[PDB]
This record gives sequence, C-alpha cells and structure tokens, in this order.
Amino acid sequence: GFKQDIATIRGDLRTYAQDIFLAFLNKYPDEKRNFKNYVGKSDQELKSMAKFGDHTEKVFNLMMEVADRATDCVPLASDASTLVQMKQHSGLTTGNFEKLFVALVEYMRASGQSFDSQSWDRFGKNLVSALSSAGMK
Amino acid sequence: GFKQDIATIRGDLRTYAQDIFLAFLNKYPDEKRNFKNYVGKSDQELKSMAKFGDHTEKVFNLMMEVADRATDCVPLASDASTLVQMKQHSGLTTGNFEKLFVALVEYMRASGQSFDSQSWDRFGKNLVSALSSAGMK
Ligand code: HEM
Ligand code: HEM
Repeated sequence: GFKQDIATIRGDLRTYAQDIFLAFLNKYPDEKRNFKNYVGKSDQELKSMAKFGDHTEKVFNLMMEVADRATDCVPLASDASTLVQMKQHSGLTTGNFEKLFVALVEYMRASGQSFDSQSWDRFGKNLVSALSSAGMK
Repeated sequence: GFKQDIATIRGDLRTYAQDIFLAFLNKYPDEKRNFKNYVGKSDQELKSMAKFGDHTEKVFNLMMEVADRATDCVPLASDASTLVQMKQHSGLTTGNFEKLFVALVEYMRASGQSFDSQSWDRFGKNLVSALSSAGMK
C-alpha cells in the first residue's frame, strides 16, 4: 500500500527520484521552462550532472516525508505551506504539481512493481488542494 | 528531538550519510577490513565514487527507518534480527555497530546543529543490546 511504497522508494531513492523526475520532464517537455539547466541533454547526461542528482534527491527526500506525514493520503497543512512559500517555488502554479504526479502515477502503473498507484493519485490530488489552500495559484 | 533529527537527516540523506560514514571509517580505520573497495582513498575520492554514495545512502535510509519505528529510542527486535541476518552482515560483532554510533554521536556533537545527541547515543546502545539479543556475538 501507500506506506510500503514510501519504503520502497526510500530503499532506492536515488534511482526512483531520477527515473520519476525524468518521466516528468519527458512527458511534459515545456516544464523545463522551470529547469533551464536541463535543456538540451539526454537522460544519461542529466544523470551524470551533480546538480540534477542533488535536486532530484532533495525533492524526493522531502516528498517522501510529506507522504509519510500524511493521513489517508492527505498531507499536513504545514507541509503544503512549506511547499508554497519555498523561495524556489515562487512562480509555480498547482498545474505544475498536478503534472508531476500524473507522471509519477503513470511511472508506477508502468512499473513491474505493485505500487499502490491509486493512492498516489489521491495523494497528488490532495496535495494540490492543500497547496491551493496555502495560497498557490 | 530524535524525530526531528530523523527528518533533518532524511532531508539531505546522501550528504549526512557520506559524512557520518566517513567519520566512522576515519575514527576506526581497521573497520575498512569490511569495505576492501574503499581502501587507499581520501574522503574526496570516496565521495566521487557512485558506489560509495549508493552504499551510504542505502545504509542510512535503513537506519532512519529502524529509528523511525523505534519507541523511545528502543528498536524493534524484528529490525535487530534483520540487521543480524543480512548476508552482508555475516560475521560482524556488536562492536562494529557500537563504533558506528560512537562516530555518529561524535559527529552530531561537533555539528553546529541542535541534534539530540543523547537520544542517538541511547538508540545506539539499545540497538547494540538488541543485536546481542537477536543473536550477534
Ligand atoms: C511535489 C513535491 C515537490 C517537492 C517535495 C519539492 C521540493 C523541492 C526542494 C527540496 C527543492 C530544493 C530547495 C533547496 O535547495 O533548498 C526544490 C527546488 C525547486 N523546485 Fe521543487 N518540489 C516539488 C514540486 C515542484 C514542481 C512541480 C516544480 C516545477 C514544475 C518545482 C520546481 C522547483 C524549482 C524550479 C526549484 C529550484 C531551482 C533549482 O532547481 O535550482 N518543484 N523543490
Ligand atoms: C544500523 C546500522 C547499519 C545499517 C542500517 C546497515 C545497512 C546496510 C545495508 C542496507 C546494506 C546494503 C546496501 C546495498 O544494498 O547497497 C549494508 C551492507 C553492508 N554492511 Fe551494513 N548496516 C549497518 C551497520 C554496519 C556495520 C557497523 C558494518 C561493519 C563495520 C556493516 C557492514 C556492511 C558491509 C560489509 C556491507 C556490504 C558492503 C558491500 O557490499 O560493498 N554494516 N548494510
């Protein structure tokens, strides 16, 4: 289920974070508007970039904590406020987060593994609602 | 406290895992008998090896899960058995883990951060006696 998936991702976080983030960027190429240092590079080139590895790790480290702190896939208000008020998230709207989780759930559904895809869909939709409530457009 | 330290470490897991694992190897150089592939390499060389970082990341993820599951810094007997029964752990005594946590606590005390060093000291002692219970010599 959802709690076990959190442990699965944490067990190999580097690989999942990189693979899921790449699925996001390849499914929604226009999202590189936000990460212009990743333009013009293949997956293998991104995976050898220090900055890419560090960013994906810290994103998914934090995403797994937000997931771990949720109840029934509903994230804490404090966690959403953190995400809205991060300096690095200044320009973003909820549609950006929706697309990350669409790609994440698609990655799980295409995986050989028994991820609780439906739970992560709910988590994504509940996080977006939480971010709206904390002020994200 | 202990719970917040878990979140602090998870937030930047690979960086804390490498620094702590390095402080352990450097405090107890004999312990490299167990990691032959790290012999003859400075900290910076080890930090450049993807395999070194992958190992430290998986170790400290599991350590943070055993920590998160503990009650009042008392690990589950089941986790202690898992760590004894791992094949990679075949032939270790509790002195090996005792030394890891001494280096971990010393690292925290020297940090400029308000880690709850005493809790980690107790978690390490309680893990060591739990590995003893679960059959480690
Ligand atoms: C959904 C869960 C998300 C989490 C947990 C998360 C977390 C993070 C973290 C930890 C950082 C690093 C901040 C630092 O270095 O202190 C970061 C940076 C950043 N995030 Fe996110 N983020 C999420 C979603 C998104 C989305 C959907 C976008 C855009 C589509 C985005 C855009 C950015 C940008 C542009 C930066 C910093 C610029 C850079 O990479 O140098 N984030 N985020
Ligand atoms: C709470 C403490 C510890 C935890 C959570 C832990 C966890 C792990 C994990 C998850 C792995 C597998 C990593 C992978 O799959 O890549 C591993 C491997 C290993 N561990 Fe530990 N460990 C701990 C303490 C120790 C100590 C104190 C020693 C020896 C001083 C040790 C010796 C080893 C060795 C030799 C390997 C195999 C390394 C290799 O294949 O290159 N472990 N440990």
